[PDB]
Amino acid sequence: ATSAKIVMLGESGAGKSSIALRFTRNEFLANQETTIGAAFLSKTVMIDGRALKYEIWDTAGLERFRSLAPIYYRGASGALVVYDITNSESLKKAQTWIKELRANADPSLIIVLVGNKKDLGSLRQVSFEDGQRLAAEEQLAAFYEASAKDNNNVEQVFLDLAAKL
Ligand SMILES: Nc1nc2c(ncn2[C@@H]2O[C@H](COP(=O)(O)OP(=O)(O)O)[C@@H](O)[C@H]2O)c(=O)[nH]1
Ligand SMILES: [Mg+2]
Repeated sequence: ATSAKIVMLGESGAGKSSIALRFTRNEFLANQETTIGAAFLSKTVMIDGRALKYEIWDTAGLERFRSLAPIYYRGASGALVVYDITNSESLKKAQTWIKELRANADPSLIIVLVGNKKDLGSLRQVSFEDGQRLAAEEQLAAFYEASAKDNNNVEQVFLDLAAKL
């Protein structure tokens, strides 16, 4: 297996931990304390060419302080910037995380935007096009809407990354 460090980013409550845990363990946990999610998760996948070990880094709740350590970002091949489609403020802050990620990691980083909790259709505050516009303005690698809870569109986010690595 060749390894790629992939970092989760985005506002508290967006679903970072739940996306990482859905992809790696095919589980979903409700109302978990922000500081208790595993900081480091992994899954090895057979892509075209090769076995790829995703080394997924999660925040351990430290984004509550609105900053993350240089070290978190350093050596990432990829980044998932997660917002909550039910929370317009979370999409505004996604753009802040994209600028921090660009300040701290390689210019070659693959950056993906993910609008999570699409299962909460009644509470939606931002449109698909809101997220697509941000991905266009910031020239990101990809944009998806997903549900960590229903396991809708999570696997695809990570497999599409492989390609670009
Ligand atoms: N309905 C729904 N709730 C979600 C989804 N993903 C996460 N959640 C919930 O949203 C809250 C925050 O999730 P968490 O993964 O801890 O977010 P983080 O702070 O970004 O790591 C938790 O209560 C989760 O159970 C989802 O896709 N849909
Ligand atoms: Mg978390």
